[PDB]
Amino acid sequence: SKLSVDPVIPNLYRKAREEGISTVFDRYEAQQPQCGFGLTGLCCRHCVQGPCRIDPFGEGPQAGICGATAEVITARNLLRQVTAGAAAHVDHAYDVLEVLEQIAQGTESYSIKDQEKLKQVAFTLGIDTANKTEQEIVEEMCQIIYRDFANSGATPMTYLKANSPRERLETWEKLGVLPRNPDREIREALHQTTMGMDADPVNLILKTIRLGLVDGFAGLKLATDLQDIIFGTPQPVVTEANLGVLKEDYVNIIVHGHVPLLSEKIVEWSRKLEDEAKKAGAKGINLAGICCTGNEVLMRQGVPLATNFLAQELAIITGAVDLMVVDVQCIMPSLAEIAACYHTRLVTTMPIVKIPGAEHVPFTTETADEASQQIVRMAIESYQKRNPAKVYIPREKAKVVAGFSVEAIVKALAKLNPDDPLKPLIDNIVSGNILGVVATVGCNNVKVKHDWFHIELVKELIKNNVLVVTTGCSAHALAKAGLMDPAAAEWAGEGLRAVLTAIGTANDLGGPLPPVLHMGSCVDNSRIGDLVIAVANYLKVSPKDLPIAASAPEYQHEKALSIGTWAVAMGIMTHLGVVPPVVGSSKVTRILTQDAEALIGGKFYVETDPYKAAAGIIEHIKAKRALLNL
Amino acid sequence: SKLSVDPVIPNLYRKAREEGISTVFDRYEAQQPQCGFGLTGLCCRHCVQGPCRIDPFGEGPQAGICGATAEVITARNLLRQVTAGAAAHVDHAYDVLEVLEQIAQGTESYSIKDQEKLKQVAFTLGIDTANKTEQEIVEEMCQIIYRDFANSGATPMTYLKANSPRERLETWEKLGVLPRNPDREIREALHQTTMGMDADPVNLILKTIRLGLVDGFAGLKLATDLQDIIFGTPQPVVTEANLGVLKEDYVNIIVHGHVPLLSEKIVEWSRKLEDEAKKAGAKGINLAGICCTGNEVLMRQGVPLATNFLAQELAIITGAVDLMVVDVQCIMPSLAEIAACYHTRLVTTMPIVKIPGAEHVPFTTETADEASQQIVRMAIESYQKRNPAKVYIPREKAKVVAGFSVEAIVKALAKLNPDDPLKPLIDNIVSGNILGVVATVGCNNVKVKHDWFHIELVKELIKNNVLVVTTGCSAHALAKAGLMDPAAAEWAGEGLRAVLTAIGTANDLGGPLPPVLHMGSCVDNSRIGDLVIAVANYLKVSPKDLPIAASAPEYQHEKALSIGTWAVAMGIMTHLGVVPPVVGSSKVTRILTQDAEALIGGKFYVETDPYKAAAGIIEHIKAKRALLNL
Ligand code: SF4
Ligand code: SF4
Ligand code: SF4
Repeated sequence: SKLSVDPVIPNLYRKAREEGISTVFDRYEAQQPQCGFGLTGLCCRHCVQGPCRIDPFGEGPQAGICGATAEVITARNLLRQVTAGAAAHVDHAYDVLEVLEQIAQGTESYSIKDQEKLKQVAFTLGIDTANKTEQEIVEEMCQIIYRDFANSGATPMTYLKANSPRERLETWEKLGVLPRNPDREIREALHQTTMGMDADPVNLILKTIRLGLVDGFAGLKLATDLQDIIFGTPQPVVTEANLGVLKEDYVNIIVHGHVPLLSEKIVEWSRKLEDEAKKAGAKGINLAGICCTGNEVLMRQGVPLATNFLAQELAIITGAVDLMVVDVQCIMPSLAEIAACYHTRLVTTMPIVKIPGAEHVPFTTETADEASQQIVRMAIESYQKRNPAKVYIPREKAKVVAGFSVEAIVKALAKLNPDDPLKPLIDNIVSGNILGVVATVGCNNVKVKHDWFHIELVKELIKNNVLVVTTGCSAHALAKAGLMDPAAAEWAGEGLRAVLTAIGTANDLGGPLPPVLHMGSCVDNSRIGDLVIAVANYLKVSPKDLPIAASAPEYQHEKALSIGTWAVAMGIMTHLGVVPPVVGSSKVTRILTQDAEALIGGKFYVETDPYKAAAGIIEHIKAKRALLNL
Repeated sequence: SKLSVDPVIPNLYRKAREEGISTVFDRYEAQQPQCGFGLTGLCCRHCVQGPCRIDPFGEGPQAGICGATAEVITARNLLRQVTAGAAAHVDHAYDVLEVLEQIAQGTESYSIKDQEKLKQVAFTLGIDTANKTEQEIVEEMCQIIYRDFANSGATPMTYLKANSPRERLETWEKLGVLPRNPDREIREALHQTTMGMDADPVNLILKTIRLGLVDGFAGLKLATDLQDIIFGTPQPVVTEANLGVLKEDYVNIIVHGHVPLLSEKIVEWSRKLEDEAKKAGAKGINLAGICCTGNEVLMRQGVPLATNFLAQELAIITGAVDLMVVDVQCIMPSLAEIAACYHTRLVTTMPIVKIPGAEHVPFTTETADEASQQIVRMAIESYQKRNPAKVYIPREKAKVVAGFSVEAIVKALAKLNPDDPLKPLIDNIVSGNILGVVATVGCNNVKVKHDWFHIELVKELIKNNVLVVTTGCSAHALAKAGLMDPAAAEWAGEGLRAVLTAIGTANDLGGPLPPVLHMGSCVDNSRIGDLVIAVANYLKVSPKDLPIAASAPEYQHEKALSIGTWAVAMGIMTHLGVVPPVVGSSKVTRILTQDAEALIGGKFYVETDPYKAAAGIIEHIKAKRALLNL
């Protein structure tokens, strides 16, 4: 029970140990104690003269072989890892961009499922949609976006300019952190982190901010916009979470990864090939999602969430996973060893991600339907070899109400006020019924008790009338904890509980809205950004003035560093539950946590205790409230 | 003595030690012993769950926290670092591309100084040279190149396809390693190295090969082409090397870095402002070059080479360096603390490379002349403040003949055979007078006795009648040792000495050709590639079959890893004199040293001893000679 607060973990972990299967919790214990030079950021291997390390306490070397000090080594490493997290989101968004162009060229595998989103995004990009066919609007949209990936001049990329408020554009301009072309910025910054380059810690951090902007607008914002257009804007849905949503009677297919280009097709063809599953001796095809692609088909298709990042291995330990299909990012390579001990088939689909011991099924837009059919047909084959003596499906599962895109939030608020939908939300923030709103994002990290920080932070926040929106694996944690159940409004403060109830009864939902609003996947952090921009514009202020905060309680991936930097660049104080590899430098840590506030509005807040973090986040919100004369 | 074979280092080191200035040799001593996990490549920090380390002897954990094994950790790290080195050369070649585009738009800072190179490259790119103007050709050339940085399709790079033999194009197509877009391949590969991505070591190395092809054709080849066009193809020159080229009576300005867009303008405006130095009480303005940018002004302006990478700090220790101007790459940040102890002014010029303590003069195309005029004037100001009591200029220097571009080599060969200029070189290879030709490239590395590996490897090679071409800091080492002196032919084998004499007097040089051919900077390693391609086509054969080999005796930068991967991609066995962070995994090391030969023809060869490496590189050529039956 010391591993996690998720109730299903101990039994599934003990079941894995009895079978001699290595889990993420065992490999961490085997690494402790971890290297102190790497944890603090005082180790450098950016050239083959290294490794070089720096003694923070003044006895060993105070510079690398090239002469890099702690302020250089730490800041240079932060820029390279933020650049890498940005490259992940950009390459993700770029993948969806290819399908949008393939829709413009007339493909039958995908289509424009949300023309309302198309007209709205096209209007944001400056496209005049009058007298234009849908195919001409998609054609012109792809041309504008590709020009960002081809821009060779000093012009800021269009997808940033069209989606950012004016005050942010002026602040980023006077700091010189505006990105011009996402691919070019990734190449320039990666060049800037090679040996014998930038030795200015401020100039490096100023470039780290620019790649956070690349990540937020060429990665998060672009992906969410195009994914809503192609697959539909999420609207409120009811379903369940945690590994109890697996069914022994059904064929169990788990989708894992990030890009819904694969998981939407698996959901489509799981429904159409369900007769073949019954002919094999099963009630149907049960679908569950792990990580962000699980959040995608949760927000659009109501597919229940299996589990988050740290417990992806234990999903197969249930013995009921017949197939797990996978694309990119956050896929533990250990799943091949774990699926080898079972009938479970692990399937990889992307050319840049292969796992020895996993069947590779090439998935392209041309072959999306036939590759999807083969994958679930492999799962129907795999269901019949299942060993019932090795299945253990936990009883724990929680009710979740998700699908809260900005479009869905406005529609729910329009029941109270049709002309000014944000006004009921803003008036209650002003009155004090809602102290502030906090975005809890990020992954799981074995250094933190699994889901423990996510849940403990949010419970302390909603108790103080602090609305919580969430994405990614932080959303999985709050989902399995029952905090997206409408019944959880009892755990929120009376001011917040009244507002949640008022919105719920005005939508004829019977009960109140849950205290935690699920706003989608990691890329759907752009929705959160779009929301606080809309709130700030309503109040005639900047997001740096809003009584808000962001938090990554258990982050692990380089994508979280980029997102955190993006939120900092957006003017939002960003809390970090895990110690970043930067604390070895006094200057860099002071810049990222104090100097950044006067520079750009936001700052990082490092706090490993959930209760200390919650108290600090609430004090930051009250400070913003006091400056707003509330 | 123990530190270096460069004769000027010990006295300059003791002079720095006397003054209390820590050098690169000092900081390397303070790091010993270095972490065994990083040295072997068995340490990962690609996520904030780390650092994860694996025992090289295989005792403790053998998988990372995410489950990544030693094969995944080393190969994933190798791809990220090769991708990092590819972004350095691509960003270099991209800066020269912007200048070429400005010439098409009518700038007065630069122009086409070698119209014949321009017309030869235009023909290679498919441009019909005749009956169109120079501005037309430049504009047509720029659009073809920017298309490569904008290609969203599966079509290979135009710059790779136009400069590759058909066998390499066919071999790379089967391996799926053809690059499409240099900027996109960096983003996609950097994405492929984040956590939870590719777990296939072979698939990761196949992408490393692709990023080597990005580095060679979108970085090395593109830079060398457009720099010859803008500044002139190098032709044979006579000059000097080593730190004896600093003169106490002159204003000594050292250019340091890699991009000749700055050093060419400094050379231009150091001559035009010569009178202001004489008015300041000086004999004139003496220019010397450190690292690759010194090689650039060496090949085109005859500027002497001051020193290479490891001894860049000791140049300021001579007390005569009045100003050191710097752009990008391989710049030790310790230079600011060392210049702070002198009148020397360190000057940074590029926005991605600033160094606290060094003055910053922003260098752009439209302000190239103005910024250059300002910079040498700063040196004239600093000269008048030079302390003569702390000046110690070594007397050692060497006679250097360089400028051996592919164009310069063939016309020196055209004197011996005007109709078929390459015939004398080919016939002496098939006869045995030249056993083969070997390229020595790369930087310095404090892990190796300074220049000891470079010189020792070349002495035995030319002794065995192996012609040697070199670039980068390997060229600096051989230049200071007098191996580019015509007298050094005496050290070459008796069979190889004859062809050197038959080329010198045939060009009315009198002195025999040096056994070492300086072919330029590290981007000028494409010249070596252009020569190998020409030689292989003359023999109707693939470069993997030529009696050739490459060597990085003392590499350190990630740019050398990229170039080494490009050489291996060119079918050339690449020797490595420094242990790469890869040996911790036997499977990955065996793929790079053995399995790669069957796939692509080339392979890496790790050998820390110069005599065993020489014997091994020599033992590799006769085997290739036997396969040709010579
Ligand atoms: S860049 Fe400097 S600190 Fe980093 S590994 Fe190389 S020598 Fe060491
Ligand atoms: S972080 Fe650095 S010092 Fe620590 S194990 Fe890794 S290579 Fe060694
Ligand atoms: S990627 Fe895997 S091996 Fe690397 S630090 Fe993260 S958990 Fe460890």
